[PDB]
Amino acid sequence: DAEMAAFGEAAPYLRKSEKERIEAQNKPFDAKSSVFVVHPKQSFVKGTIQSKEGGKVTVKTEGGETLTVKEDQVFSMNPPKYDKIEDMAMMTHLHEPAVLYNLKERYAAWMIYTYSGLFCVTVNPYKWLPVYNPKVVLAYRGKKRQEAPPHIFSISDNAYQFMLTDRENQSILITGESGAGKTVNTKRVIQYFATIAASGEKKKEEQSGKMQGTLEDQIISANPLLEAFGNAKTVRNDNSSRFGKFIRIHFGATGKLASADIETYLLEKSRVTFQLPAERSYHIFYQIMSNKKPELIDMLLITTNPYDYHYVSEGEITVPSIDDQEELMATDSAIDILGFSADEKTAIYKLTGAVMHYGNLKFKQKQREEQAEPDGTEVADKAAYLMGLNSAELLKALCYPRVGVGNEAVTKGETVSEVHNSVGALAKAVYEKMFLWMVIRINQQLDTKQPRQYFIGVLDIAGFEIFDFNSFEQLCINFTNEKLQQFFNHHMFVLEQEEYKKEGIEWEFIDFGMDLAACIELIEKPMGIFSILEEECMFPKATDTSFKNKLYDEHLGKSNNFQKPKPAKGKAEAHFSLVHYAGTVDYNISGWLEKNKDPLNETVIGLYQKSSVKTLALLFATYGGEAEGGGGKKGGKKKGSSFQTVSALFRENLNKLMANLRSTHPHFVRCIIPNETKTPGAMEHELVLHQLRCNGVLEGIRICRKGFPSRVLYADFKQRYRVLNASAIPEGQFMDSKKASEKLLGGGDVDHTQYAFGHTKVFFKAGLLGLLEEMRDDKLAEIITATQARCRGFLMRVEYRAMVERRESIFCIQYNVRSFMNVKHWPWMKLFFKIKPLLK
Repeated sequence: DAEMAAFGEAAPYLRKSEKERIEAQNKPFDAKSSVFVVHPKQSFVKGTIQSKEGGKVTVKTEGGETLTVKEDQVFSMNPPKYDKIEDMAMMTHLHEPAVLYNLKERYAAWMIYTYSGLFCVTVNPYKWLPVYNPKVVLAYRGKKRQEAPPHIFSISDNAYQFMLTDRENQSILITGESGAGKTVNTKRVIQYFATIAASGEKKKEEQSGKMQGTLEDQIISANPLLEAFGNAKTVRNDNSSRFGKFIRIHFGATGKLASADIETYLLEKSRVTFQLPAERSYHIFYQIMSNKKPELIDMLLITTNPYDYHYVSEGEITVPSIDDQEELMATDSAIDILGFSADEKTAIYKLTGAVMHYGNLKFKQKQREEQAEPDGTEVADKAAYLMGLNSAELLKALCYPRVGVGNEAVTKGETVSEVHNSVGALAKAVYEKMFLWMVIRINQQLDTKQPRQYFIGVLDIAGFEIFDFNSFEQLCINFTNEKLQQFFNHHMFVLEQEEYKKEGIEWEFIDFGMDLAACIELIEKPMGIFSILEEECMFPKATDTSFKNKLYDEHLGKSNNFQKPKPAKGKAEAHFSLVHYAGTVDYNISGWLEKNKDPLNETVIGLYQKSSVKTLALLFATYGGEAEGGGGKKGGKKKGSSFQTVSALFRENLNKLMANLRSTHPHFVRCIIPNETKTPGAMEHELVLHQLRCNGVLEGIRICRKGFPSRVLYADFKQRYRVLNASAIPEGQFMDSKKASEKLLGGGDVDHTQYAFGHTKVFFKAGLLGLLEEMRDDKLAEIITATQARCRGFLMRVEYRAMVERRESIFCIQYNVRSFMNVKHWPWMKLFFKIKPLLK
């Protein structure tokens, strides 16, 4: 309360009033009866234990329901002291339910940031909050996470701190499902950096501030370009990230901004050509056809009605929450700031329209032949011109692909179906490349000469998602995540072990990563999936089926993580399941071989390679330089620098990454999505539960509980408990951030067993907190019983003062009555009586 001011307005969403707290922690609780329990419809609901069937349990509900469930379908419930705990990992009850429940409660209260160990859980508000508030930004500035409530800037600042304090590079790993809202965070983190450590001095003035011509802006401006090209309306989000990314913010020596570095991973090439019914393609398209810059429409030779471009109107065209017109400029302007040449800025556009046109390219069967022949030179003409090509040459290459089988170049004829498909392949190919280029070009501007001493990497990618249908793309992502996870499990193992070393506890344990090495080797190692995948790609006459068998003959029965599918449930077909940390994933191998080969009509590429549109020409260069290497039929593309695998890079890139991640001090952020239905203050259970498993959150709790569940960070320990032996615990905490907590525990009639210290934190049992209380319980009997007595004593002590006072007033009353009883019958007195009145 006193503290909170900085936020003030945000406060309510960060922390609760000091009595709201108090009114919550200090309330009646019946441990032995209060519990969490399994539940057929709702995941886990709370209840009170009624009876006990010797190994069955009957419980009441909170809604009113009675169920008799197993002994282990029943889970304890944390004392009220742990209501809306900033760090669930401090709880003395490391369960599945308690975690779900904590998140949930502090959300219904509008607190989106709750920590779960090292993580920084984040829940989609689905509404607006004063959190990103320009006041907060400062507030979180220079504060350990124990000096402030759960928030992302905490993570983000600490990184910075740590950056300069330890002289190590840092990282932030943001991860969640499609609708979790990571971009948003990522972006928000980024602003944070830019703000708190900028100072271009000259660039700071209110004169076209943030326009092209400064980075802090470039840095920023970056996003809105990428977003136009790599973002789209998903059925979950309205601006979903259809690719992954890694930015390196290169801080200087002083500590002020110096450089940036983007890298893109796994772009959703398919959107370019397809789209689900409730979705839509990349924005750009819709941006452009919006008509805010009419020249563009005529320049590209298109219309404003998307239904003229099959490729981009298979799903939806308009989204209410998006103003395509505004963005177009945003985009536009960003390009400029980004330093692109008008020409390039022209290529981009012109090139983005060609692609639309391609999808309009039509063909027909030559008569009496099964060959494809152009169905007109209306569109080709446009595509051709827009790309700096020749209509004819183009349609030929497309129709009569001139190949090179043997030591020559053999002209091959294609079918209608073959063309339509090849076209689509280029459309996608071109878009991609371009996108890649843009990134590079961005990076290029984001390159300064100033020295760099450290960087802070911000990684944004998807998390392990399980679908009834898992294809190639899923493997690639899952694999990424299963790696990332191990990356953590280790950091934690390293980390943990420091405490027990700092404190002096005697705990031995094996790396937690190790548990996952099994799965990883199976994928990335030599006779593993990828290899078998990338070898077969060399066999001119291999089949998905072929590949499949090779997969089995070699891994089946011999490998544990390897399994043959469970074809039924919500799944669509059979091929192979894997046993990832998050669970079993059923993978379908169909298209892999192809997808992995990235087959492109080289004749056409030829044309690109010699376009009048330099940029287009450029994008293709690297294909043109490896052809030397795969001159004759069969063989190896790599000889000339051409990719041999769809997967060959992914790995290379994923390695270059995980390596960059190592020379880093990992900082974790887990983004969460409350309800599919888009409702603030709500949460489907099992939906959040899922995420938690695949997040790493539930695995961090596990590793924590091995053991000594709740683990308190030292400052977080000082503040909250100094008050217990106030003098001696405060001194300890202040005198040595760690040594303090040590010193503190000096007092209390508590089990000096139940805990254990170490380099970054204390370890504590539960049934520990349970132990604590008990001691406490006895200590009040003392306190009370004694306080009762005095009272009791004192109580009667006042009775004597009254008894005594009364002493005479009674007598007076006593005797006085007696008189009368005697008198009232006496003549003389009756006389006086009748007579007493006549007097005066």
